[PDB]
Amino acid sequence: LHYAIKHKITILPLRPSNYNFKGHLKRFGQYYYSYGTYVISEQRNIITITELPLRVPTVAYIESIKKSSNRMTFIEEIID
DNA sequence: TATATATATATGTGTATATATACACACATACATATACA
Repeated sequence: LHYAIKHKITILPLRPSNYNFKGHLKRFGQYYYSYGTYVISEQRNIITITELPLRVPTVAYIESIKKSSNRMTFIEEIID
């Protein structure tokens, strides 16, 4: 690590903090992405969202999904 | 001109809340302006 400080290279990893976060993180190319968790059931046409991505407010997400009429043509009722 | 309304203001010490602007940038939503056509 002293050699790496002298010559500006990396040895030890440095990952993002997933503490208190129940989705999952993936490194694609030059950036990380954060993923939330759904749960599907075709017997009732229900998807159950159980996790949002990092630092996403809940009511802002729900009001953002209601303004896209491209998505409103496929869903009927949304309950928190 | 008279007897009679019903709404209206201001004082101190209290109880509750509202709203405009700057600054950067990744991201989302709305056309619309053409360009092959058709």
